[PDB]
Amino acid sequence: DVSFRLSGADPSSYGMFIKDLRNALPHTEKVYNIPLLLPSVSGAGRYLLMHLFNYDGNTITVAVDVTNVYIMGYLALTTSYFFNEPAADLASQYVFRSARRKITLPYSGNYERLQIAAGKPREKIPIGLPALDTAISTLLHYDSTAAAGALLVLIQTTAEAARFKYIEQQIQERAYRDEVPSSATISLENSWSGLSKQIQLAQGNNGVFRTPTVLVDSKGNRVQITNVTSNVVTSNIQLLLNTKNI
Ligand SMILES: CC(=O)N[C@@H]1[C@@H](O)[C@H](O[C@@H]2O[C@H](CO)[C@@H](O)[C@H](O)[C@@H]2O)[C@@H](CO)O[C@H]1O
Ligand SMILES: *[C@@H]1O[C@H](CO)[C@@H](O)[C@H](O)[C@H]1NC(C)=O
Repeated sequence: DVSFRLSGADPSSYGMFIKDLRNALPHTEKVYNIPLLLPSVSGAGRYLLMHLFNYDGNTITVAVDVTNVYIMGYLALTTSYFFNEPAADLASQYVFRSARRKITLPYSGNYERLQIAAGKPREKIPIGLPALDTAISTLLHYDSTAAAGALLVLIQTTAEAARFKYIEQQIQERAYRDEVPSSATISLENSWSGLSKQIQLAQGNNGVFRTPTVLVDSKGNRVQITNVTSNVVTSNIQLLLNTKNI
């Protein structure tokens, strides 16, 4: 399992959590020095449990699929909650079985569905460590509209930061003040599967992407990624989604 406490948290302790979360995901191979997530993991071993604690010390446990870093559901007190999707229903056969009750959320876990439920796109929802404290608090008692926004914060400040060094740094900059994600952050989230695929196809193709990935950069300018020498590949992406799952 991995853990993070918002009480006393700083950029340093958040960076330790994100390192722990990365190191908890199994791999047997690296591709261009980046860990390649497993094609599949059978049984309960396919779920990592993240124990998150709000500033007041209350906690939820989040279940993460180790092959794709997708959050499946979470436990809050004696109630489990799962996204309305087959992967999550399958996860509910393995995790938080001891919960008194299981609620299926009224939406799947994809960004588009969550944004619909929350009533706003990611671009307008501030993220940061204070926003993560709020999200944990919100998830502690069921409210499916408030939970959608909370989950958009939770996904970005955990899974997306594990996947991209730049996003981890963006959250560290928001340790004590929330701010909506940069356009580059949104860009990277949206391109993770694409990037992971192109880096894996570059093996067999002399480090060259079969198809170029379009991204927005730090200064807000729109760049094209064509090969593994790009900073996105050498210094940013930390985990690769297996092409078997793409
Ligand atoms: C990173 C994380 O924990 N969660 C989200 C994913 O939920 C989401 O994936 C989508 O949701 C499900 C698979 O979980 C599926 O119904 C969709 O087709 C889609 O793949 C993803 C993109 O919205 O964002 C991740 O970060
Ligand atoms: C690889 O990407 C770099 C930019 O990071 C670019 O300058 C170079 O021309 C590209 N080469 C190929 C073969 O794509």
